[PDB]
Amino acid sequence: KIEQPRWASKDSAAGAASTPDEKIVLEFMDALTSNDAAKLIEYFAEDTMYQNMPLPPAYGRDAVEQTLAGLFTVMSIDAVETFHIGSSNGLVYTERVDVLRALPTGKSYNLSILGVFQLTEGKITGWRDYFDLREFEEAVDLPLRG
Amino acid sequence: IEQPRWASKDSAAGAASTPDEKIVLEFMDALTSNDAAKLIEYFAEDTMYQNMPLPPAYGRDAVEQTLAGLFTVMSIDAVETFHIGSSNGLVYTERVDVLRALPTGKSYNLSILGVFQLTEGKITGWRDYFDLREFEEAVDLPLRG
Ligand SMILES: CCCCCCC(N)=O
Ligand SMILES: CCCCCCC(N)=O
Repeated sequence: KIEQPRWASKDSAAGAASTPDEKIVLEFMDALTSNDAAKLIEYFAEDTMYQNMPLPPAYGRDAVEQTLAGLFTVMSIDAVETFHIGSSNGLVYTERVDVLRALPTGKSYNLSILGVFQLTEGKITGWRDYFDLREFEEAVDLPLRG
Repeated sequence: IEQPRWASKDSAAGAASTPDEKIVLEFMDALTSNDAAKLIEYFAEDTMYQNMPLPPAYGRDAVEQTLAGLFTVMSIDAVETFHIGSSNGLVYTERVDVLRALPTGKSYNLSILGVFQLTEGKITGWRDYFDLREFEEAVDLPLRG
């Protein structure tokens, strides 16, 4: 289902959480498959932001929650695999694939993502995922800018 | 390039704190050369490069040929790295690159998160993640061919 890329690191520590903040980010990655905005919002600070970089940002925990609730109305996150995780200066970075299934069409796509997370006292204060939107949209037959 | 609300204003934010980070920031400075021959010197023979919306290039020659093609169609006019970090042999850069499409004269500020793998100071992998369509629409050139 998710295959291992040729460029995957051979350093085990590169694929494992190596700090307390990295551990929380991997727990959050595991939780994504719940498709549950109310569960996921508990990982967030009140003063926070979320952006899927092809689309506009959400600022503040309520906007974040409302975005996730909309997302999970249209798609399921069926699987997440994080190949690489690392961190510096209060930012955690994840190189991953998320398997996304469009609820209106039944079609799925393996989306390659590089994301960044800012944690303050173990809660998410920023989350930005970078990826290409058009290939995903074309694969699952749903225009994801509206 | 103006500063995002979310970008750190810390004096150290996008500054290198390791040898590998230092090499990556030198590489970022070198991108505005638009010079594939200059850039390829940063790479190991066993390497790869991918702009993630498009297919990867494997091996140093393929990487060089990709860069030479890239610089035939666009200029990287500026690069600003907001955040840099690293662990376990990988370096990450959150940046904006200002790209100008030579056929049309139009520019776009492209938001990118990239990852670099280094072995003995040379690049064994470079992957940049971003949205291609928004860029294509802004500069009037179909970037998948
Ligand atoms: C708006 C579509 C983007 C959803 C990607 C969600 C994810 N992180 O897998
Ligand atoms: C296919 C277009 C991608 C070019 C991005 C180059 C860069 N890193 O600024």
